[PDB]
Amino acid sequence: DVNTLTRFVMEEGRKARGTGELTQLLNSLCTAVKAISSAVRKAGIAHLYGIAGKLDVLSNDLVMNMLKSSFATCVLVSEEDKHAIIVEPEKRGKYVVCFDPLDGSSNIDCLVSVGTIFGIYRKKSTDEPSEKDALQPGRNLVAAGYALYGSATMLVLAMDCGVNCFMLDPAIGEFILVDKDVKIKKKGKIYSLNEGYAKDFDPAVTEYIQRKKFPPDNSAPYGARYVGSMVADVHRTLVYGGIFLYPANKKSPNGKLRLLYECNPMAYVMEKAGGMATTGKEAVLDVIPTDIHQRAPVILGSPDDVLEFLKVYEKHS
Amino acid sequence: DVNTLTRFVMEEGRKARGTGELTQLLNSLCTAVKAISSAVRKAGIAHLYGIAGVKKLDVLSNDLVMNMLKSSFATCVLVSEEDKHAIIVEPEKRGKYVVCFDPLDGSSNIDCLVSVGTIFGIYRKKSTDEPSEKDALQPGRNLVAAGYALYGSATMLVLAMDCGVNCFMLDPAIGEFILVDKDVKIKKKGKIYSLNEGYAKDFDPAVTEYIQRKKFPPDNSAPYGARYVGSMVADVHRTLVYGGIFLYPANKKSPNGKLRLLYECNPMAYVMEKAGGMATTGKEAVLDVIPTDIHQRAPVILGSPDDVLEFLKVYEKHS
Amino acid sequence: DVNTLTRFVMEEGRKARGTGELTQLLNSLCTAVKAISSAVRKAGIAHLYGIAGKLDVLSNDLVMNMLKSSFATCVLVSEEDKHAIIVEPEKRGKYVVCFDPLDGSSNIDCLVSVGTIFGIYRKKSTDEPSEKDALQPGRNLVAAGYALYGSATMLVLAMDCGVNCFMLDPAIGEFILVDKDVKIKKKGKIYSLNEGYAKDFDPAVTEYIQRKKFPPDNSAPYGARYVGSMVADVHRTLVYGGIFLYPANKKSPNGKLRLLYECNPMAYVMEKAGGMATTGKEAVLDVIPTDIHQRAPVILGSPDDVLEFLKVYEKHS
Amino acid sequence: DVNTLTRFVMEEGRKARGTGELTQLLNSLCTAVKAISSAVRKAGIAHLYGIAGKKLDVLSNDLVMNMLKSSFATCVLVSEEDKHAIIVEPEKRGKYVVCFDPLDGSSNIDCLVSVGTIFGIYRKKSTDEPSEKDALQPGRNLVAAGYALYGSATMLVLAMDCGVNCFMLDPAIGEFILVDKDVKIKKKGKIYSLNEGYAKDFDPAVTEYIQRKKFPPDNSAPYGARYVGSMVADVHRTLVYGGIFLYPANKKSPNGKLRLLYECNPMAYVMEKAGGMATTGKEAVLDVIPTDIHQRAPVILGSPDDVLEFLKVYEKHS
Ligand SMILES: O=C(Nc1ncc(Br)s1)NS(=O)(=O)c1ccc(-c2ccon2)s1
Ligand SMILES: O=C(Nc1ncc(Br)s1)NS(=O)(=O)c1ccc(-c2ccon2)s1
Ligand SMILES: O=C(Nc1ncc(Br)s1)NS(=O)(=O)c1ccc(-c2ccon2)s1
Ligand SMILES: O=C(Nc1ncc(Br)s1)NS(=O)(=O)c1ccc(-c2ccon2)s1
Repeated sequence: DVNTLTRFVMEEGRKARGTGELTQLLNSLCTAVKAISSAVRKAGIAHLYGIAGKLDVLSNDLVMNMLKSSFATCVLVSEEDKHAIIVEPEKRGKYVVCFDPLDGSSNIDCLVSVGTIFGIYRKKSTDEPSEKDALQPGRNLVAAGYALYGSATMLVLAMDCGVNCFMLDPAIGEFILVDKDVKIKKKGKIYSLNEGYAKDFDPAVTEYIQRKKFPPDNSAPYGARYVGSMVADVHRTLVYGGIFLYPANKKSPNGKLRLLYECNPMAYVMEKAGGMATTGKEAVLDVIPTDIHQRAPVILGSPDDVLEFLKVYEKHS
Repeated sequence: DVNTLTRFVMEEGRKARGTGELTQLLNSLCTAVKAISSAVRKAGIAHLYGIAGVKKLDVLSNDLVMNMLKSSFATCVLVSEEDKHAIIVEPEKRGKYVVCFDPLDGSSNIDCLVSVGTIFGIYRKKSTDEPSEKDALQPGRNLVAAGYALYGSATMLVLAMDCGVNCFMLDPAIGEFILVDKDVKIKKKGKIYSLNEGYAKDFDPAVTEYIQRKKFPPDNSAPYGARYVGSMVADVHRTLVYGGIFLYPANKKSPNGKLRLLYECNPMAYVMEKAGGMATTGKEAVLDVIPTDIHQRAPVILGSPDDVLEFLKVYEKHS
Repeated sequence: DVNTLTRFVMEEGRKARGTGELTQLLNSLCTAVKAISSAVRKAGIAHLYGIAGKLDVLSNDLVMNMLKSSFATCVLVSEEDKHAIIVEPEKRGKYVVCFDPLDGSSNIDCLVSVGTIFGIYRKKSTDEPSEKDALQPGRNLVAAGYALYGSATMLVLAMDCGVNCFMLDPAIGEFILVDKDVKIKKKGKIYSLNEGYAKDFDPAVTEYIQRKKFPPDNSAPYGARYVGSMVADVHRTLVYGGIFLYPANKKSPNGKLRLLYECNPMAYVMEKAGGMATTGKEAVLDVIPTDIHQRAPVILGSPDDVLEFLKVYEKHS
Repeated sequence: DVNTLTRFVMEEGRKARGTGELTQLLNSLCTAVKAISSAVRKAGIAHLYGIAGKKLDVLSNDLVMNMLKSSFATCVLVSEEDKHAIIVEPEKRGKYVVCFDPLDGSSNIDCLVSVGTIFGIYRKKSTDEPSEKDALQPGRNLVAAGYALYGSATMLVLAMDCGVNCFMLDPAIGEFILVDKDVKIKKKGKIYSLNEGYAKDFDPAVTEYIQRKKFPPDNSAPYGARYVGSMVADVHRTLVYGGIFLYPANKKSPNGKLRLLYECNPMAYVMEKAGGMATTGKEAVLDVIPTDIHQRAPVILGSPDDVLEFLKVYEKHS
């Protein structure tokens, strides 16, 4: 039987006897995602070029405005905004959302895949909402996932019930459930990182990559793929298995990717799908943040691959 | 003044006072590309999943391109990645052009929603013989027009002709390709290199050395960034827009490369050269290779001219 | 604040503290409506005409399948089906839906406006579900309305809270709330019926229409509009006021339109908008049906107009 | 074999060995129609209602005006929306004159009634500097005419010397697909279409003609009645199903109500190319010689047997 994102979430929500607030939040976010997809695919671009005589900004505005008007949120953290946005009292609900509204858009000029990343926390205190309510470890996530605007648009949603993938059908503007309760391959054959920084790699990363090209057990060398857009590389990792790395380098000693709205949501999806996500020293989801924009190293993907990296890492202490 | 692909092509065609056959071919191709784009973006996928109670995209894309080109009355020989032999257009529909195309390049990994694309190269039939597979065995130098549609974050058609390279964005709201970048030229030198480094164990020594220079520059310059989507159209388009170098080179296990000369390497080589870039096998310009088999493979290193020249110096150093 | 059909319904649902089942039904119906709209606008018709080398049945299948899979329905009555459809046990919910999946489609060759009409009842007995569960007077309606596939696609939804109109934005597949709590004009200036059959008119219809064209006082004659598609004519009546008639005559003593999925839903929309809908003898919503396909006369619209018709009607009684 | 509007027109153009200018005009017009369709169907209306925190008839006029200007195929443009003829600037001037109604019927678009775009295309006949007078040609001089109907689906009906062809807009690919070729209207229909609200003002010929449709003297079946009130919708039904459409003069409209240049003439041309008829009562619509670009005309059009029967009634009343 066919299923849609809205109906699936309503069915899980009624099952759990929740109040509906998370459903209202996720439905609003889905509306924003469909609007981002439409603009990213350049619907209406003829009007900008004069037929009748910004994208990261628009995407941020869509997510902010839909989440605010959902009555489900109180604190909103975005890659685009220096400080947390505090929802005004009349529109406040109980959830905190950290999101990247158009990840990868710095290279959208070459039509690279881009995406929207989000993580949802429940506000724990009766204190007035503030930026500090977003300073939770990824372990506290109630839901996370991403929309990938690739060759097609897909929303990947991870909750306690598992990871589910929904294809946007542009003919009807509906997210169709196409992959249920997805689990990542135990071990893959693709590794994904920017080898342009080889001169800056930690010795553990250098050794691990060497194992991928010259395997010690005489297995076949891994293929390499690096789109340079996190959502595209991570989604490929989920679908085909393998490993994605953005480790520390000379320009980024704490990594480059952002803990709150890049690393934690992807770590949560990976773990809910039976994969792993590590900084090298600990699970991404266990890092306790002190800055809503702080960076974190991330190595994620199939469990055997991440475990193999951790073995190399531990060898170098 | 706003411009669309159709209007751009009709105006160039009236300027050149051609008969309209190439315009008819290109318009038919654009219609196929719009239909491929619609399917790649999964319009109607709800019906496959039972909303009311089927082909793979690469098969459907081949059918779309084949049928629109046959019915254009502009073509006589059609070479597709999908078909072992050239398709000969039936007599009542024959025009003067030969088209080699890859209808959905990169589709092997479309399960992960990677960018995919359509690549095409257009020749004029040279012989007065009955049309045959031999009419497709022309060097890339003979191309009349070539380019690609990239189904990425948006859909773009890049079209190269004698007048240069022009980029048209598909507006899905109205099904028109809007001219957005005119007479584009590639950067003289870039800062990105693009190849599958997972197979480093098999690299030719010149490739190994060149990549080492990009990561560990001898002149204290900044190391290049690396990008490899693994879908030729996505990687080549990034090379065009940002500059830099793309490599799918020969090695000991693959002395002729992996990519296909007629409908992958030649069209991209032609786009690159019309944009002021370069495209080499290592031994010669891709566009100068004279094919003997419509599916033969060719190595390709292409992109910003300084980057390709630097690669060629390393290649020559290793003989 | 922007509002969508889904958000509007969930909000009314949490206000009313319902279980969510009616929201699940309405979300499912909206998905079917978007899919009908897409097919009605001929998305994909190029494939039927050979680019790569029924509509009423499809519309019925979309509504049937989306409602069955909603888990909110137990008995489904459609203009397209001779008998009531009984939902299989594992998918049964508490609601009964009567619908016309593509009203007006008999003339769709000329691209006339078409529409989907629906009325939703609560199943009243604990008996095994059967056709009798749909034999409720329109007074028992929980929700009713229609989708108009006209120059744009609009969903008009009537419930206890009133009548609200939602415009389908095809770029994102969301029904946008554009007219809230709408009320019909007290008196209009348009009459709508097929005057070609004047020779069969009941004498009261003949006189009433004659008064619209040749007013006895010095008022302006009414304009005439008759699309011949019920959803188009009723929606114009709602928007501009006036009167719509498909009355009884000697050859058709029960009228021609169908009570369960044409007359009752429109009568309910009209009454919730402050309009009226009569058979001539009684309110449409008070007719107790004995046949799921039974016909009913209907005269509906602005109350002053319907009351004036009833004055002429009794005069010939 | 599948066929599209662009491909059909290029093929007819190469057959006739024209210069391509009319094709350039028609392709530009079709681009405008697709953009009007997108806006009429309310794509993007969520942004207008604040999802991120022109009137349709004005936008439609701007789309057609701008695409026709930039086509280099036109010199004088007459629109329902513009008091005076628009003169194309010298560097963009081509040889054709276009009269159009960019969004016919939009006064009631509040009720989502079908709306449409109507157009008629002339060759500029005079060598004078382009002016409003270049649009004052009788409909007989039309080179091409037709309409887009934004109804349950979007359809473009194009009439030329080769006949009338109907193209369905496939929104999935933004392409007009040829679905009805060389269309001909039924010799006689069973539907009449007019606003009977003006019955008190009808001239005796119309009153009698309508009486014949309801109470046939030969005891045949009465005609059904349909009146959307949007000309493109009513005329297209007449083309597809046959029958007759009337908008005669009345007291509010003593010279008729519909506009000669960009409503009556294009529809009259489509009807005649489809084997139908279009009369003012006194003469063929296409034979009226206009003096004012916004002048009105009575019109009775449709199946030839139906219009001929009307004209017989008209003659009887002198
Ligand atoms: O939505 C509701 N209740 C409702 N009542 C009526 C309607 Br209709 S939906 N509750 S909820 O908290 O928002 C929620 C949504 C999803 C949840 C989930 C997913 C996996 O595990 N739990 S929990
Ligand atoms: O299209 C025509 N003639 C026409 N007549 C009327 C119309 Br309308 S189009 N000829 S052509 O050969 O097909 C051609 C198309 C594009 C060309 C080109 C691009 C760059 O440099 N030359 S040449
Ligand atoms: O939807 C719910 N409950 C929910 N809880 C959480 C979420 Br999220 S939805 N209940 S309901 O019965 O389906 C219903 C829907 C609309 C209703 C209505 C409209 C006007 O007057 N009443 S009543
Ligand atoms: O388009 C051309 N020539 C071309 N050459 C190459 C290309 Br490609 S198009 N000429 S034309 O005048 O514009 C014209 C268009 C349609 C016409 C017609 C329809 C019915 O009867 N005549 S005549």
